[PDB]
Amino acid sequence: IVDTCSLASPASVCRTKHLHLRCSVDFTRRTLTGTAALTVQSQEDNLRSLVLDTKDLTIEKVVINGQEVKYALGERQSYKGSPMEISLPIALSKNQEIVIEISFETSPKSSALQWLTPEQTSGKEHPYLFSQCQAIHCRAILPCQDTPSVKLTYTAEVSVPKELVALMSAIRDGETPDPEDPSRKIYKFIQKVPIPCYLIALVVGALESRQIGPRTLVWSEKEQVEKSAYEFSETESMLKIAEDLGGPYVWGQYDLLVLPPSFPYGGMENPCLTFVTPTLLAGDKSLSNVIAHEISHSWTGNLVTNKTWDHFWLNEGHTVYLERHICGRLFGEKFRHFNALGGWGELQNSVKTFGETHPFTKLVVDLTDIDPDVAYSSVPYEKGFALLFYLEQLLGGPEIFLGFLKAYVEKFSYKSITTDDWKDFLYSYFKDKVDVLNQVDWNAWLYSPGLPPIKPNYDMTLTNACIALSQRWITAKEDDLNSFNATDLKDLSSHQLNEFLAQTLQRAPLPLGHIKRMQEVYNFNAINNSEIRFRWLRLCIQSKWEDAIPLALKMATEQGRMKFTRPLFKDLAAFDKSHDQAVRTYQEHKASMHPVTAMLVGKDLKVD
Ligand SMILES: O=C(O)C1CCN(CCOc2ccc3[nH]ccc3c2)CC1
Ligand SMILES: [Yb+3]
Ligand SMILES: [Zn+2]
Repeated sequence: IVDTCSLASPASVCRTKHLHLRCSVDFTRRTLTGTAALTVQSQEDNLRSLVLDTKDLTIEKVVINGQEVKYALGERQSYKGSPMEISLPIALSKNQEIVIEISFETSPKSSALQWLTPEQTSGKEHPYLFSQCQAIHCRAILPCQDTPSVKLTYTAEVSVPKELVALMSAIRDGETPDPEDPSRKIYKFIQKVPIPCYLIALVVGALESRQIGPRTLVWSEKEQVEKSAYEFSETESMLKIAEDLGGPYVWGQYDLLVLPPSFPYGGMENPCLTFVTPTLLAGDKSLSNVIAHEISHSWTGNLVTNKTWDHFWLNEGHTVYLERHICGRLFGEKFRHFNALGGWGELQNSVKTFGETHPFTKLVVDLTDIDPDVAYSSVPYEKGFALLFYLEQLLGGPEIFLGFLKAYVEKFSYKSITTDDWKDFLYSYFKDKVDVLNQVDWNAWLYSPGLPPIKPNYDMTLTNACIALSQRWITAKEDDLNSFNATDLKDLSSHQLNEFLAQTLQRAPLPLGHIKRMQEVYNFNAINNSEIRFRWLRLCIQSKWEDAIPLALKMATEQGRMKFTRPLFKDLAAFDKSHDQAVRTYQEHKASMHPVTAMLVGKDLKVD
């Protein structure tokens, strides 16, 4: 089984066992410079060369056995970067290991990295750097077999200006002054658990920490520490539930890092150090499902890993399934059903947007010649979850299916697997229920586009009030608008308010007068909850409310979570009155945006 996103030698040829990274972070040049020493095991007899992924990397030299060796960089292959073939000085027998030390430098335009000026930070005095390797950006940091089919341990020494702090997806292993430069510090790191290289992460900035649990510190700039400690105070209780469901947490520490606003995702499950968007800081812990999600990846994703990106649903579907169980344990089974039903709504939205026959609406996708960043959507999350929730209901309930989940994590821990491996184990675990399993339309679920062939059963208790209010608004005529008022919202949680808006957004546009009334009576303009504000602004823009233009533009640009920034820009571009402003704002902000976000927004806008 071939990873069509990687140009490196496959796991069947050789396997990286370990990376020792020794580098220096240069904020003046916006480069990372150093050596990556790869311990590689031959899987073949008489192995004489091998190939590594690179992207925008400057290679100085490659050293084996203390001597320089021949290598060559192939022609760049778009988003895949350039393959690097290395000639081994002596042929290797099967299972023989050697160390290959590559001296390299990154480009300032590394798609893995965002370099922030002091003014793009909270403190305004120091610069800031962060990485994001998933799916295939590790190659834009260092030469590697950039495929999740290979797992390696790592150690790193990172030299940074002494007033700044380095963190990695690893256990902190001490700090010292840089022996070769008084103005610099070296931070050391150890990751003892084998990981796919997409989980390598690095932050450098003016970071402070606060403890919030027996194995959790929150890290951020000083201005955000207090708020973050409170927002994420459920972390330990969630880790406890996660361990009950998934087995031992094997990674030692579970720290959180709250990034600056340009961070492109809700979170990223970097082992030992989850990265999260500051757009989670609602002030009431209401967006903590994102933390439950990142915690869950400690089992589904980081222990059991997708062998190629075609099988990404394995990572995300199971993680959302565990995420919803954590939240269901904390807040009740009716709440789990409410979230599950909301997720089905998001799947409807994704399918409608792509088109019901689009290949990216397939559960298992074929990424040959497709940039994974372009293919990325809610489909693998929600169609994946829908499959598992359907299977749960078919096979006798949540207690039974959780038994399978834990056994699946156990079976495939430290490994990389395909959808077939998963299905084979499902059939093994439930061998006494194979007749029921054979009733599943596997070909439809796994390989067909569109909505799943069957929708699960959802408890409606919490959803009813949201649908009822949304329907009141949708069917209202002008002479009904007077009946609405602030008391409509009195018994709705923030989650229900969000769902009301999601329900209403699906029927957008509404009449402009309706939207004006909704602001008049509910004052959604005052809500800072990022999810609620996002849906409200989309509703306003799609319903042609000019007053909403500056609000939408401000939210699109003052944070950069792609979930929010991409649809806000797209809506603003689709609205005749804001179209020119949207394009102009993008052009102006482009240079200081995250490189992946810049790329996708440009594509969305048909710009450049
Ligand atoms: O799921 C999470 O925890 C979030 C969202 C997804 N994340 C980064 C997404 O990047 C990827 C990774 C893998 C992918 N396969 C296809 C598209 C694609 C995009 C990390 C944080
Ligand atoms: Yb009427
Ligand atoms: Zn995830």
